[PDB]
Amino acid sequence: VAIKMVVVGNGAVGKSSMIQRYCKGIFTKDYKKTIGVDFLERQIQVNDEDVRLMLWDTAGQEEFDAITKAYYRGAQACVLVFSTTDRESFEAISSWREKVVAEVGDIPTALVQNKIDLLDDSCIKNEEAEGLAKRLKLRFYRTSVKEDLNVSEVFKYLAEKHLQ
Ligand SMILES: Nc1nc2c(ncn2[C@@H]2O[C@H](COP(=O)(O)OP(=O)(O)O)[C@@H](O)[C@H]2O)c(=O)[nH]1
Ligand SMILES: [Mg+2]
Repeated sequence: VAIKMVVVGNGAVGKSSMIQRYCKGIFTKDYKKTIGVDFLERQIQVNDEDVRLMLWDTAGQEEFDAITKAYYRGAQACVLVFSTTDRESFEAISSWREKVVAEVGDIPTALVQNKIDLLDDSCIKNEEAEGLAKRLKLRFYRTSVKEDLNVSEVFKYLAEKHLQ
């Protein structure tokens, strides 16, 4: 069981960091993270199935309005990411959802609030984040890529939803 997954959202929310954390077990201090290939990979056991997850990176092209059709094509699951400290990233989420739906239709999707380790400087109230999850009817995670909190859980959930 091989699965292509996309991770989308505004720039600097921590998308590349999330993929690096899940597939390599690392977190670096750089202001911007880079992946040198189309996707990183992790092989896991899910309900007696050997599953191979392939997580595709946007290559920073969201800041230049230039994400290609090839990025989205074939996707079987999706992570929508916004940042705790970035008001604009939260407001953009429903539009990112439409971009994916337009390309591949309905696929298992999770909503993610990253950088929860910086909660004292939060630009989004809990009720606001929950209100969005309810409206889009999506599983919602409070995540810290930095502290490795609720990263692995997201991809496991999505893998299980693909199989059932
Ligand atoms: N404090 C904190 N910083 C993070 C977290 N995740 C990513 N970052 C940082 O946010 C910046 C942007 O990360 P990046 O992966 O390049 O975001 P992307 O543009 O969405 O791919 C980098 O400096 C990361 O180290 C987190 O959970 N907490
Ligand atoms: Mg990136």
